[PDB]
Amino acid sequence: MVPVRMAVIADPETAQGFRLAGLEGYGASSAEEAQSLLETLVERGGYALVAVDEALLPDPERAVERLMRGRDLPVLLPIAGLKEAFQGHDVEGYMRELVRKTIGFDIKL
Amino acid sequence: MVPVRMAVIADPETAQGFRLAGLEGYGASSAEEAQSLLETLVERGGYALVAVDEALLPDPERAVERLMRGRDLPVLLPIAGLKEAFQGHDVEGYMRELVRKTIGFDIKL
Amino acid sequence: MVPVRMAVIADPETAQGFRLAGLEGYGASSAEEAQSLLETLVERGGYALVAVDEALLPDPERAVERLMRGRDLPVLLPIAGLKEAFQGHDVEGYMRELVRKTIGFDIKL
Amino acid sequence: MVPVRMAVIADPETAQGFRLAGLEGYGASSAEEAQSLLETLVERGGYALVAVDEALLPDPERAVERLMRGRDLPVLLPIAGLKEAFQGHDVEGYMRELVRKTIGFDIKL
Amino acid sequence: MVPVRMAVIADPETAQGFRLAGLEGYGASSAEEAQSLLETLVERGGYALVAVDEALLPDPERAVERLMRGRDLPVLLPIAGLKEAFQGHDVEGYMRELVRKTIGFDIKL
Amino acid sequence: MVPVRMAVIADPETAQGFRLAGLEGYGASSAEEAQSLLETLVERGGYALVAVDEALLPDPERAVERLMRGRDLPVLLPIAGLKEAFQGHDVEGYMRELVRKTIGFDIKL
Ligand SMILES: [Ca+2]
Ligand SMILES: [Ca+2]
Ligand SMILES: [Ca+2]
Ligand SMILES: [Ca+2]
Repeated sequence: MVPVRMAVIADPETAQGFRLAGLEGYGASSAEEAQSLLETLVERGGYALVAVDEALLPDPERAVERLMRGRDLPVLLPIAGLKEAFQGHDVEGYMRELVRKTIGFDIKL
Repeated sequence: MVPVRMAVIADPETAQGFRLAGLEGYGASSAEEAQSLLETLVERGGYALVAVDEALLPDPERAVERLMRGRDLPVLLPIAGLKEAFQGHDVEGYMRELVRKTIGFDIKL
Repeated sequence: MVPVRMAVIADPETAQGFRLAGLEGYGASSAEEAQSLLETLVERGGYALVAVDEALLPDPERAVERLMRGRDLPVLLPIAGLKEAFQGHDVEGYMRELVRKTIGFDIKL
Repeated sequence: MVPVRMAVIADPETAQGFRLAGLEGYGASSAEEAQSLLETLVERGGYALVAVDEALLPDPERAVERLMRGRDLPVLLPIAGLKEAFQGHDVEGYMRELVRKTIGFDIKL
Repeated sequence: MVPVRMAVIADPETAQGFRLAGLEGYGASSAEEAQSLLETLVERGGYALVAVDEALLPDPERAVERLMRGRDLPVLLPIAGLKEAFQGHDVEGYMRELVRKTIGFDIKL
Repeated sequence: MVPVRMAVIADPETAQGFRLAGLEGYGASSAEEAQSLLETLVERGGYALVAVDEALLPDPERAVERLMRGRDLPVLLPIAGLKEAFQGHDVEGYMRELVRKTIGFDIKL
């Protein structure tokens, strides 16, 4: 059974009070500015709950939408006939070309 | 100049061929296996690119939408009086009741 | 005693409840996402039991078998007369050639 | 692009010879010691190819089938109404008891 | 003072049940498979006792006998006059030629 | 194709000279210091080869026999009726009693 871990986002004064009382408080002074803090926490995904002063989280739904979309992803390339990289003998080569011809990259392998 | 790391998702025999060639090949026998491989690769972190047999990724956009999304989220909680939680002299107790009052679920702090 | 580690896979809001309560819940919205979850999980060897919402696991037998079949395997090459590789002065090259005769894939040793 | 690694499973003396020659040889004196080495190599994870002295491999289809079944089972327990672990505030109690009804087993959480 | 580490080897269903109870159960279905399991545990090192279903250990003296003949060893080469290697300036080359003079093998150092 | 690892066990100053020339020298001043070092190298696991000064190796077949046939074993306990440990209600303690029962030793589990 696991530690439940909770973050609190409030105004910087208030967050310092939270800190001094033994809780995990984070200062934010505007909303957008809170939202970025949230991605960072759902990032470092210790937390079961983030309590946010409501003036700093007026649209809970929209904030959710945005964190999810800050995930840096690799490029994904679908390919027809991967099998045919074994037809010859520079497989690495064949993929370097394959990719280069698809996305225009001399992807730096 | 950072290293470009590429992974390859193909049918299991094809994935074996890539690995024998010194490429990072991973085998999957279906769409949903491919997607779970994507999450593992994302979770791990250093891939600029995943190349996927397109019978296993017919829809890079859908797949991307699940990587950004998949996330289990924290209960995100906008709270109307965090500042009042310094009025008493047990902040930890006040906050525990504030969650319980609110979302019904008692939280384990 | 050694702990017993359990995971619970459920509807996304019930999963958050499990987290708040100190258990190790995971949200999933369909049967797919749920086996995609399983996959991701079952390679993280720690869990002894997995409790899954009946709705997201209409067949606990077949879900097993999918997961068994998901393991990436080295190519297994039985060889007669492995020892012959020491008749000459080139075991690496002997082996690379043996692999190629046998499996067609020219391994990069 | 990565190190291409092969292991060789042979009789102890032969395995010593391969290790002298720069290859990763493991010695086995029975089929089961080889099957155990296969599983260990696989669970370690870095091998594209495993060569095995045929005299050590009674049935290579079977040996794969065992590696596929060798992921080593987290008991799986489909459950009707997980939601209602929030009727009363002992989510854990409920779980250990439910599990005990279902699986006929106590569990140590 | 430090708790005695014990493993249990039993048929897979039972082995699963010992795990749910917090104990270290490992599943096997034959005398040979089980001896393999003894050897992996023995090599792996931390156990003071292994309790084995007798159906899986019908000959436990022969079992000991074997555990202690599965250890992979280096080739052990006694040499006269190892010093004399310091008289002519290519110690590594001297040693290469030595080993080859004694066992036939050109070693890759 | 991997680097071949060799060690050299010789008198302390000869071993220092092996190190100054880039080889893996280990000093021993007695037969029993030499046998310790072999055990330590065997136990690390890499070495294709261990060259030992003959003066430190009174009996090489004894040396090998001690390597195989000497490391400290797990007591090995065949048991009748392990299944019967669940059909109590306290497996952990039913097991404490059953091993004491047998060997005589209230072992520290
Ligand atoms: Ca981003
Ligand atoms: Ca989820
Ligand atoms: Ca796979
Ligand atoms: Ca061995």
